[PDB]
Amino acid sequence: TTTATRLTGWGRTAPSVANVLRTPDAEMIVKAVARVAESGGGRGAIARGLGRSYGDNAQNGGGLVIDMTPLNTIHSIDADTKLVDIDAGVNLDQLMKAALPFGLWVPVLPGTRQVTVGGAIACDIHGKNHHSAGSFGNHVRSMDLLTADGEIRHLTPTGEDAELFWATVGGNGLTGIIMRATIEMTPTSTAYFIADGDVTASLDETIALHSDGSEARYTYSSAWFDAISAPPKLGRAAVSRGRLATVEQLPAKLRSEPLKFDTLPDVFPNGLANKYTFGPIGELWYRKSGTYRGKVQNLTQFYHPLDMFGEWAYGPAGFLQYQFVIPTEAVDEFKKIIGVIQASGHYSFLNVFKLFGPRNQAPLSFPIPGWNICVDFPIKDGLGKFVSELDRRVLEFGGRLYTAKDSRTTAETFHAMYPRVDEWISVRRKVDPLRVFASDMARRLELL
Ligand SMILES: Cc1cc2nc3c(=O)[nH]c(=O)nc-3n(C[C@H](O)[C@H](O)[C@H](O)COP(=O)(O)OP(=O)(O)OC[C@H]3O[C@@H](n4cnc5c(N)ncnc54)[C@H](O)[C@@H]3O)c2cc1C
Ligand SMILES: O=C(O)c1nc2ccc(C(F)(F)F)cc2nc1NCc1ccc(C(F)(F)F)cc1
Ligand SMILES: C[C@H](CO)OC[C@@H](C)OC[C@@H](C)O
Repeated sequence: TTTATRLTGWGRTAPSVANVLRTPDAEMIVKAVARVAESGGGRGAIARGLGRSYGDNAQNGGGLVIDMTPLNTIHSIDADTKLVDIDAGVNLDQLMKAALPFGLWVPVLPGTRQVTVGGAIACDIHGKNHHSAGSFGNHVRSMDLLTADGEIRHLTPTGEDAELFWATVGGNGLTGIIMRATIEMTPTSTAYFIADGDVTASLDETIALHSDGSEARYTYSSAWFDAISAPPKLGRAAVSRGRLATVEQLPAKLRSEPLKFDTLPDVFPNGLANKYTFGPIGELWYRKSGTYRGKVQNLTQFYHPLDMFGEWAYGPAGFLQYQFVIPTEAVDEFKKIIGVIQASGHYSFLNVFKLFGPRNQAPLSFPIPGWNICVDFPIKDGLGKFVSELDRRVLEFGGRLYTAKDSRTTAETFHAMYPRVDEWISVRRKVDPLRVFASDMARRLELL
């Protein structure tokens, strides 16, 4: 069914009207692309997954949007080769659940499991294990791409079509529609983590902990940090680090089903704050609560600690998500940018801190080794012009923004942040001379 629909990214801003094709028939999808290609110039087409990108990369005002979520077959899982063969519309939660009984683990998980394989590839997503596992694109062994000429090209990371493979990774759907892919999974003997927790008192402590060599001992690592408090409390963090557990590390209670996968506003409607919360006893409690060694945790506990806070309303509309990475060596610059945020009069509570490891060969891939930050600002007067200033500082400090989080940076800024963009554009124009694939983001960021 083709239907005119008003679409936004997860941020609920920059809405646009598109014809949304929603069909489980792959032949039908090929036809829609064949059609647009024969128009000989229109507003093009773009794939859309579960719409978890905050910005405008999965919409196409006055053009076609192809919803890929019906194409959601897991074709095979093989424990011996560790390979999964899945439709692009398969989501990571579905995949995780299907693969666990084989002793296989999704090699890269984002902070939400409601993302499609196509969206994971097109945004080259990263997770808590980036420093040890790279991003999603690193684990794709092949994918089938529906190109503008209406052909399906079988792409591999090292084969004859390697250039197009690596332009599609992180390509935000602008090389064509990923129909199907083979992913190499991580072997695992349990669905649990062994975790170590640390709590730092300041930005300086947070940085030292990430720079002291301890990161090499954990496959998974991420932190919450304070973005509101004045120094020295600015940049103090709760750090969660771990690795997948082996069967013997589990307590007997859980050894029987090692691979099995199994809130607070309902218990405490008054809130969590008491008379002690912000004084010295509170500080002591938080420090001890966030400090531990060898704690066995399931996925929700280790990986989705946002889940227990239920209704606590800070992620829908009226918030601007901002994510950037600063190269590792630029520690002084990084610290400066954190100070700029604190003094801005814009207050973010939901803050992510993570040290990225080595980048991959995708020219538009977001992650580079360095200090990754997410912040979430309430929309209020002055914010648009302030984040523009942030863009300037991110750029001048060698860093970049993430397309999966952006709806408002300029083409000029984006291009300077991605010095391989011309290289990428040359590939896209080779594979899509007629701009059959197009999106609001493509036009805004001049990637069309
Ligand atoms: C709560 C939350 C937490 C998050 N945490 C993280 C995180 O930790 N790390 C991280 O990297 N990201 C994170 N994200 C961002 C998210 O992982 C990406 O935006 C991801 O691309 C969303 O997948 P999707 O299927 O919803 O794709 P959509 O947002 O629907 O589309 C995103 C892009 O993928 C393209 N696309 C989708 N399907 C296909 C296809 N079949 N072929 C070609 N192109 C396609 C679209 O054209 C678009 O350019 C988070 C998002 C949310 C809401
Ligand atoms: O909501 C999001 O967009 C989000 N983005 C993330 C980007 C990177 C990473 C990284 F890999 F680095 F750990 C994690 C991300 N997590 C996201 N959301 C889940 C989430 C956000 C904030 C918090 C915290 F504030 F710390 F409690 C806890 C969980
Ligand atoms: C951001 C990252 C989740 O991938 O870490 C959150 C952990 C440290 O929880 C922090 C608590 C206090 O909110």
